[PDB]
Amino acid sequence: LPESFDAREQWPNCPTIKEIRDQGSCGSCWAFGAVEAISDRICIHSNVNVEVSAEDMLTCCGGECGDGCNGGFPSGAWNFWTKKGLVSGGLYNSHVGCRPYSIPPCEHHVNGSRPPCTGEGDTPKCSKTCEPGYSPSYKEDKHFGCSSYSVANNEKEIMAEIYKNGPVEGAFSVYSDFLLYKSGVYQHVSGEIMGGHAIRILGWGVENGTPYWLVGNSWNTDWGDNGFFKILRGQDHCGIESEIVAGMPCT
Ligand SMILES: *[C@]1(C(=O)N[C@H](C(=O)O)[C@@H](C)CC)O[C@@H]1C(=O)OCC
Repeated sequence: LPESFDAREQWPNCPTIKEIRDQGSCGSCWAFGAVEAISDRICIHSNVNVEVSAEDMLTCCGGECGDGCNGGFPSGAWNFWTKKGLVSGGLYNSHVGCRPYSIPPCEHHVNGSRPPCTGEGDTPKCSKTCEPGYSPSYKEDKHFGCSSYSVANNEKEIMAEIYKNGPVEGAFSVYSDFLLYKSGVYQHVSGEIMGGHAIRILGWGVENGTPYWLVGNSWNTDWGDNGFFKILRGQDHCGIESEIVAGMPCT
């Protein structure tokens, strides 16, 4: 395995890999980490480009994935992709795809032109229909995964998985000092626990002698490093290597 790897550079024909979304005022990170990596993998293993609907995952999976805007289970999300499939759907107000995200973007622990994010947000309804004007039908727009698995808490195995199959979904414990991240390799030193947070791991590298994971957050582009961040790799820091999940799309 190489010393560094950036899925964005390795798969130039898959622009979703470079995208950063906004989960809005809803605890749907579990769904976002999933549909983002799934979008990347559909492109990587089908060379078609599809903006997988965070809305479809968030609203229609149900108990198998947890509790919607109240938090969920990453592995459960990939299971939904293999069982019921996922339709397309872009950003809020984009009118792209079958079911675009219905929760407005907001400012995540930063100042900006958007309204500040609020912790309170309700899970939208599971509507098995597409926006007006879009074709095909909801049922016909479903993209299925043909496998859903969990990668071991093993740095090398995680790197190998990304290297061969593309970005994966992961999760780590968020402490308040992470909220103000701007650059460099994040290492937890202070702050109260904020809870678990699912994200998308798309690579790795070494900065100033510190090994790290290249991660895409779902708090828009004005948070962190253009929406991305780097976190210590190899020590299961904040549990970053303890909940890796992925899967492969059907042919
Ligand atoms: C992940 C989530 O969306 N968390 C919030 C966010 O704004 O990103 C806060 C609470 C984290 C600082 O409740 C979601 C989940 O499914 O967590 C378990 C992985």
